[PDB]
Amino acid sequence: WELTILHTNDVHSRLEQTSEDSSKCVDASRCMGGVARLFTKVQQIRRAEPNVLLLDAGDQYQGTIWFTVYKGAEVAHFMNALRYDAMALGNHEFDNGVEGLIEPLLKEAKFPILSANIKAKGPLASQISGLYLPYKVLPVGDEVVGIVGYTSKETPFLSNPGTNLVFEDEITALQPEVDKLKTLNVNKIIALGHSGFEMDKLIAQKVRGVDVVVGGHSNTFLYTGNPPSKEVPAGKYPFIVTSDDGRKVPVVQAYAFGKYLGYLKIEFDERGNVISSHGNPILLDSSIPEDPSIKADINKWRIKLDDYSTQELGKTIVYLDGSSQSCRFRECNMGNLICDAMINNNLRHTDEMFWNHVSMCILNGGGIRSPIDERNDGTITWENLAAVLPFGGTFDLVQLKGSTLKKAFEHSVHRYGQSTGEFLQVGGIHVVYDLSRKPGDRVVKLDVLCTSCRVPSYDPLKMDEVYKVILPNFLANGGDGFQMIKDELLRHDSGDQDINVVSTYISKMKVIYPAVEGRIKFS
Amino acid sequence: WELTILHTNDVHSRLEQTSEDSSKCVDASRCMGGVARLFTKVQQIRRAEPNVLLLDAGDQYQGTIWFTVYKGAEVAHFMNALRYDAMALGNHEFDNGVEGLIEPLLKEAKFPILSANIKAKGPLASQISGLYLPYKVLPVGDEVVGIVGYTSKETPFLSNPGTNLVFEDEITALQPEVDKLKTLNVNKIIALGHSGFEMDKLIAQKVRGVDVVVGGHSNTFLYTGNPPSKEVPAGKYPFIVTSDDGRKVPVVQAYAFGKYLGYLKIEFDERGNVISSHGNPILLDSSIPEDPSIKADINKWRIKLDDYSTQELGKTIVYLDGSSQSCRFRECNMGNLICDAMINNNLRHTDEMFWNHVSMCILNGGGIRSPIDERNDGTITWENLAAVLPFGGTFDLVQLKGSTLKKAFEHSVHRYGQSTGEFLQVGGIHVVYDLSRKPGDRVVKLDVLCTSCRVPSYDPLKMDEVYKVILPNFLANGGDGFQMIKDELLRHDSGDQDINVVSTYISKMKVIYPAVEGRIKFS
Ligand SMILES: CCCCSc1nc2c(N)ncnc2n1[C@@H]1O[C@H](COP(=O)(O)O)[C@@H](O)[C@H]1O
Ligand SMILES: CCCCSc1nc2c(N)ncnc2n1[C@@H]1O[C@H](COP(=O)(O)O)[C@@H](O)[C@H]1O
Ligand SMILES: [Ca+2]
Ligand SMILES: [Ca+2]
Ligand SMILES: [Zn+2]
Ligand SMILES: [Zn+2]
Ligand SMILES: [Zn+2]
Ligand SMILES: [Zn+2]
Repeated sequence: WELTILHTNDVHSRLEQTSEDSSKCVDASRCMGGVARLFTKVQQIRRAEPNVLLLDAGDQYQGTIWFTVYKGAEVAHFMNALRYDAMALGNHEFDNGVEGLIEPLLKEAKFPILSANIKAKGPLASQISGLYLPYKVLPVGDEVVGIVGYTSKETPFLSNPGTNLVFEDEITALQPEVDKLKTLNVNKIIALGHSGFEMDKLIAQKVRGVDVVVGGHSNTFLYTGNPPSKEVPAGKYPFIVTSDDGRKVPVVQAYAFGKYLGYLKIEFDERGNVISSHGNPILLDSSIPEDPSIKADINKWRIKLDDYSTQELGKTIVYLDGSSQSCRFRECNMGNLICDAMINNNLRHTDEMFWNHVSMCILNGGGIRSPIDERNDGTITWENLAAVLPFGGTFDLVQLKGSTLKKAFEHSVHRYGQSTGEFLQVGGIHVVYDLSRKPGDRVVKLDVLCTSCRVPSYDPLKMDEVYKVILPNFLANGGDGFQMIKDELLRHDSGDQDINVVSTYISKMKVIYPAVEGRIKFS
Repeated sequence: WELTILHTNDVHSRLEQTSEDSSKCVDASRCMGGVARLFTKVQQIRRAEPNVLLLDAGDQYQGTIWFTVYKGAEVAHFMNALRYDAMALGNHEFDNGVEGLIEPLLKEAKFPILSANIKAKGPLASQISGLYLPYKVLPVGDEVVGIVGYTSKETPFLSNPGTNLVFEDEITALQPEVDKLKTLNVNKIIALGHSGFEMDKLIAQKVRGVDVVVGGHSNTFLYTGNPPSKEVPAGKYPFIVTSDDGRKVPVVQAYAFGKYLGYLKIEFDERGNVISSHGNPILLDSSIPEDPSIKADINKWRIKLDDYSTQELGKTIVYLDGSSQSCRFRECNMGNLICDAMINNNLRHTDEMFWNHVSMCILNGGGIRSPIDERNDGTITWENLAAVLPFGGTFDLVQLKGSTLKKAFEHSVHRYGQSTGEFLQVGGIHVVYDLSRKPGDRVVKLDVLCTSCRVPSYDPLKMDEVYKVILPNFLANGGDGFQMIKDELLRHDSGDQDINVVSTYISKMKVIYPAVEGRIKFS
């Protein structure tokens, strides 16, 4: 019995086709992804193959103005139009709190939404009961397939789920549900979830009875053969795990941003054992036409985005100096504003051990692409912010040793004076440079804002300590020559869209007035 | 023909009786003021004297939780109960914008509200037309008296009137209105207004046809004889100005906070010339009973204040360190929070020459009387803030030369180490002390945030420059040994209530996390 699994993950609000690097589409003949093109390919496959499941492994929420304006209603609408068969909850599905999940998505989706390791308490438990499920048994052809969901246990540190949800260890929560399905004579089991490739491999190894793992979160690209685009595979597709019980369990993921459709064919025997599997993600490039009806619907929904983009978000009473002559040479108030917004976006529910889990931010000055002039009655719109931050990136959370962060600050000024983009703007960090010293030895003081303290204050950076830092995805991936960040980081989770982080902060503050205050000094 | 003028000014929300120093009443047998006691005295005088006008010279708004909760409705209600005959607009009547004046007060008062030098434009001009007036002609006995109002031209820098009101020079606006009254055969003219004693004397000298000036704003105490309490007279009551035309024009004011009722008897001839005048403010002490009916009404209205005082204003995720061991010895995050709130409260509509008119704050650490613990789910209530700031003061705007501010910072540490209250918390100021130097020579660096700049940044304090600084009224009056501030300041305007400044900021921010960030350092 042959099953075709089509799967997406970490689509992150890329409803419209994108450029090759998942930023805004500019040259249509070279654009990729989007839901209209996905529809064409899914429909084609469903014409030809009898036993098809279309699955999403989470993180449809967050990533473009679509999510800012429609807040998940676009996810329900377009996933319903595609006829997804099931979705697992990702961390970003909690970005607008549990109510921002229930109302736009759980109540509107025409497919089951799954997570076995999220447990509710208090009145919420009654309010949400049955709106997401630990698993669903789905009819496929003349057979049935069980799908058991899971969501990163780190979600409370990455999103805004509130204090009435408990995120249990994935393997601990999954095993009893898989065991239950076995007792109900469901012998074909897919684990669909949102914890990252490393956890996916552990689930494949340790959760007895799982036949295939369909994952997400880590934006992992897997491929068998020559890759079709610029993404570099982390492993073959599928990635085969040898389980504790000796079975071969395929693990799949399909990058992010709707650029690829995962495609896995599995051959099962009559007892539900995987005999073999093979496939590859399908690049959704311009050789696949956008479905005209979906495209027309997208264009209709875009009108409200255009309208929103020119509305006042808030006001500034200061010039927002995002000039290169400032931001590539010294502390600039636009950089301070953006870092302050990054930290504010990452205020998460703490225990008593930390005032907040993260206090620190770095931002390459070359990422700041425009000033904003305060003389238009102080108004700031989304369009103004999109001129400052035009790359379509995210502000991500990483863990870095102090030694790595010192190397990054040396890199920031190693060729100072040439208006290069690597000069760092900061938050929660006070740095002093002495440019008369040799490159590599110019950082003479580096103090950081504590997190494990009830009163935030600055102390010297410690070379062995691990620090949480918010920074652009561009830097987390080693852009601007920051190879030490890519190579030495100890954890990396994708964050919110850059423009939206700043827009939310401005709207919360209403009137902003960022100063240059001595975060960066020169001896 | 004899007229008795009863007058109040700068009552500032002191609806309930107060202590001798106008803070919260503690020992009832020694408390003073309040509207119930005022009612008793006004009613008594009106039984005995045939020709009485009860006038208010502005600034009923702002000063206690009464204003925070009732937003001016309490002013209309209790002034109506007293049967005020007229009121001039003060600067604080604009604290909640023009709409916060129109709705609670202008539309509800049963007496004319006056200002001849405020001109409206745009749609506001039609919306407000006739709701305040330049003057009113009032029948008194068998005669008539004209009352012409005025309001500080500095109101745009002191309050929130918006950009559709123009505050004209007082003398320029008053003269044509007084001239008009003369043509209507109104020969007895009172100028009632809110610009300060110095401007009141200029109006008396220069506005031809004004017979008596009843003022406010400067909290000026005038008295003929031995003073009855602790206020020190600035001059006799009335203060006699010799006008340009040779007439003797009495000028009166009655301190602030409802502690005194001004009382002036004027003898007019048949042509409306003042033959003589005499009087004195009446101390509203415990020898005058509180009117039982007004007192019972006050007690009924107080219930909603009690309820409000325990409601959550916002949250903190950090411990708010208002301990003396911190705030009298080093930078403390409670001090930073309070100074940040002070600056935020003083954001006013600027021209293009300044991002804001004021950027700088000082706060004596001895004025910070409690920490606030973040472990009660982060909640902050008014009652918590009242423990931090229990003195009933205001955060005022002053102009100080840099040399004066340097002397103040030397005073801040002149006997450092004894846990004395004069140690300064700051905003918009970065100070470095070297305590090994002699007292008086311990300030080694003092940088301040610019105002006449589009991008706020820090520069050295200049000894000759004049700076605007927000600070407690206690310091503006020379408390804590800061005699240089009292003696050398170049301007002083009373600001908003201390607790309300902080409560408004917390409610705007929703979640606060003030840090210790290097505003104060020691070599
Ligand atoms: C191969 C792709 C590189 C594209 S560059 C670029 N991508 C991004 C991005 N995705 N997120 C943030 N900053 C970026 N920048 C910044 O742009 C500067 C160059 O700009 P310029 O030519 O004006 O000097 C660089 O030094 C960087 O700091
Ligand atoms: C004659 C009236 C003085 C009353 S004192 C006082 N009034 C106020 C006030 N009205 N606004 C602010 N701070 C005040 N303090 C501060 O209180 C400290 C003494 O407190 P302590 O006895 O705990 O050392 C002083 O060093 C001051 O900084
Ligand atoms: Ca099986
Ligand atoms: Ca006259
Ligand atoms: Zn994601
Ligand atoms: Zn994720
Ligand atoms: Zn006043
Ligand atoms: Zn005033």
